[PDB]
Amino acid sequence: QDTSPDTLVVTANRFEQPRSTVLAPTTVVTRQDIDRWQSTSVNDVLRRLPGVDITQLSSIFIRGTNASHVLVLIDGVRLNLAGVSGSADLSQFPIALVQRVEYIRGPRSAVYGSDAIGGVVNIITTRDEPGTEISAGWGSNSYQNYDVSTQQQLGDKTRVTLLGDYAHTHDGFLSKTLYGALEHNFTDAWSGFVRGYGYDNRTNYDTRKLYSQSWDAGLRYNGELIKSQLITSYSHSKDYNYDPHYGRYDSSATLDEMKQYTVQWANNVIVGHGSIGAGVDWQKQTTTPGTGYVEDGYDQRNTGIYLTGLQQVGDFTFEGAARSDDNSQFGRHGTWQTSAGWEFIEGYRFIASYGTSYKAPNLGQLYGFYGNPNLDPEKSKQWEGAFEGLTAGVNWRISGYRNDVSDLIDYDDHTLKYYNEGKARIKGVEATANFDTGPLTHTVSYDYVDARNAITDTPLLRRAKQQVKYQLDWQLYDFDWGITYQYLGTRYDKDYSSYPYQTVKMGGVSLWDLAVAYPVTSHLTVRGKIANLFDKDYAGREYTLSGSYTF
Repeated sequence: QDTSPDTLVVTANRFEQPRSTVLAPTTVVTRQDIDRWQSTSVNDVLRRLPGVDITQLSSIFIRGTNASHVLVLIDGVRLNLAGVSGSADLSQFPIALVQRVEYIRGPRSAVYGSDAIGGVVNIITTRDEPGTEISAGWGSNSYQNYDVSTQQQLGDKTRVTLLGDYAHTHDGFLSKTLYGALEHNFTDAWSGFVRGYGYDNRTNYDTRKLYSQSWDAGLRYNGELIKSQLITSYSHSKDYNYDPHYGRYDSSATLDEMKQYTVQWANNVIVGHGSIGAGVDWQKQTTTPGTGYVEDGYDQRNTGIYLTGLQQVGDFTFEGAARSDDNSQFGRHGTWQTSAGWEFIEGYRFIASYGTSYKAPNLGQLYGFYGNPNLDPEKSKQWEGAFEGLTAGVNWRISGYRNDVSDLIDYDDHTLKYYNEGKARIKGVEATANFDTGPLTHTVSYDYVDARNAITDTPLLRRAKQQVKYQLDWQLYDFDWGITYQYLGTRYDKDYSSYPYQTVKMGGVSLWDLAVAYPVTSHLTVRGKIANLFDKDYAGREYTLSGSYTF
């Protein structure tokens, strides 16, 4: 992954800044990473990153809360995950479109609003890579993938990107995506873009057909000091779930049509040794069940306004954000965060962070099959302290955090319902490092996640307490190898066979993957992967084989 302190991210305050000036822990994944890892799903990308505990249908915890506490953006715009299945729908999003992922841990409601409690994951779909690639893959369980994309300059000012992708995984999960983007520089300072994409996913679990489209248009001003962006988005999905013996109209079939509209205006200016920024946005999500008549459905709206600042004063860096949100269902809620870094000697820094964040129950949690119209907003207070250094070629960081959540919402697989866990306290350690030894590059992370009910002190269920992630990359005789190791430690779950239901500890699981790639020609790269090398049943050993031809 991209581990340079100099790499630019946009996800911390919406505008470009070096990762080294973001005081919260950041991970950047590039399309190169994705391509080398040969990931076939967004989960395969996420599973690799600090704090993320994914077991595959998938149970995901990030820093001790379920994935709904991490806000997912596509190109800076909230991905509608307010459907019946909540954040589980992240797995419907096509890997073909992830060109980069910026992942910043820790609260960021003070910039983005509801849901950014554990972190923010921004799946960026655009990349500067002109030309044409044809890709395809085959693998275990009749896996088939075919992909064409091209990115062409249509004059000095205009760039069009087009992509189509067919993916079929066992009839299992079929997923067809199209994507087009227009990027235009009216002048050197003014730019605009229009991007549209969609996918039709068919899943046999009990048949699901999801048709989704998302359109975004934006204007950007990039001045010497002042930067502004105005973005409007619209996303629409129709989601059919039915028994194929009876079809989509059967009385027990469901159709949920969802829409999300966003208008967002963000500004930033370079001032002193840093920047300040502010922005306002309005967002609305709607859902309508079987009928198509919006009177039959529900909607939630939100208007927020936020302030951000970054300043370097001598060896100190101060960073803050504050936001106030007006939610049509939950009213007004403010959040704020601040961090201070002290580079006490060059290359080494201590960082202390504090922030509040919240999550307002969304349409699915309130009115969907699994929900409850009486859910309260979840509110979080987080403290984190970090030590990072560069030592003898080793880029490292370790932090401790604590997250006190009021009215944390967990989901109970047994009752099939969200429920309010009450007050939860998560205490955690994150360590990361990367370093090279000769031809080997090592990317390592460790997490300890101690999530408890703060009142009774009882561990929260289904969370791995430890996560070890190790990636090993090297190139030898033009073969590029990547070994991935993951350990997800011991978890607690309920044994429902006998009443009273006992809490039982589940074992940790180790999984290994081996990937290799060879540039057959300067245009043709051939890739293979063995996932779950040791065939661990705990979803066993799977192979994949693919090629790309760049024009």
